[PDB]
Amino acid sequence: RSVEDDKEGHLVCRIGDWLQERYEIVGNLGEGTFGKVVECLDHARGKSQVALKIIRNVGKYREAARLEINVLKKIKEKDKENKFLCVLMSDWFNFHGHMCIAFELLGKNTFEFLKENNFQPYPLPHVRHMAYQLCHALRFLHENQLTHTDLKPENILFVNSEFETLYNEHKSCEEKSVKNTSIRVADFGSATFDHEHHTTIVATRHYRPPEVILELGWAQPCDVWSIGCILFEYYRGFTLFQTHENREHLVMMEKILGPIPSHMIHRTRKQKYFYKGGLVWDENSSDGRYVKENCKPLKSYMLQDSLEHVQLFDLMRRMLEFDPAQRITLAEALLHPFFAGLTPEERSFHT
Ligand SMILES: O=C1N=C(Nc2ccccc2)N=C1Cc1ccc2c(c1)OCO2
Repeated sequence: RSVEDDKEGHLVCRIGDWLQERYEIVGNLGEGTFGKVVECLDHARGKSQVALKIIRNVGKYREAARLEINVLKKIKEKDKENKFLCVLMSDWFNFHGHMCIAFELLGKNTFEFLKENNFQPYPLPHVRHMAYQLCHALRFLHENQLTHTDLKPENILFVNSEFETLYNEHKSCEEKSVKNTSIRVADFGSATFDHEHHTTIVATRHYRPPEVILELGWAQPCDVWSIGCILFEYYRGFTLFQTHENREHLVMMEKILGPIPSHMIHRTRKQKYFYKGGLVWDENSSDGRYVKENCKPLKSYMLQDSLEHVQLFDLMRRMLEFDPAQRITLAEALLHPFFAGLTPEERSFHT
């Protein structure tokens, strides 16, 4: 009957509340800028578990959620079998101006698992299987003229995030290892079809490619850049580009990956970042000092020198190509030698 929302537009709601007259809230799953996610029991479909994304009562976010519902439904029509690992939408509705999307309940997202593991990195076999799945899911989207644009660890969910705790003797610390590394891709609120208007700036800043910063236009290679940043973060446990400002971000890119190719510099209208073909920046700023203290060349972040590690870094570097026309495609990444080390079960998604 009566319903309340806060000045930020979120729905005020506690455990035990019902929505429509079928979803009963039984836990909190997290909250973004979009709204909240809550675990609900579906009293219309067997008292079964759904995750319920409750969107803020704000124009911008309602709109993004209508867009997301159109993507999700188009995806489930293109993939009736669920073979391409996108979260499965079971229902949607409008609850007093809050768009609500019901999803099949999954475990922790890959960021939260990492955070609860004190940011100890995923083991390489896990990184490999997660990479394979992301590549598979996104390659599917890509070939259906879709680009996600907001890939990041929080938008990647474990199907089941149950773990075992081992004791690591090198690190003199306990360590959690997820029992099943099957994942799903979430959050299509920013997903853009080839034929739709492309906003100048997309992606969360840390996962944002240089073509976006340099306003060179973007398309599917944007997601491949994001994936490379994500694999790094899974493998080291910290963010590759821990940045909050464009100039600083470009400096990190150069320091981690080498010079921005001169042809992208010629093409950009953001010439304020350059002078005589070189990036311009204040080395004495807190931003400058931070990047000089902390950003080193990609290869130096490698933890082990064995082949499987060498190959991950070859893959990552091909995903972090500056030029989006030369950046590896996901179709091509799926053929990369790094993936030879998957088990047959992993390769066939029987996990
Ligand atoms: O589309 C989304 N965007 C999400 N963002 C998010 C959700 C919780 C914390 C931080 C970010 N979550 C979903 C969907 C989702 C779908 C199934 C789930 C779930 C979340 O939590 C566990 O089950």
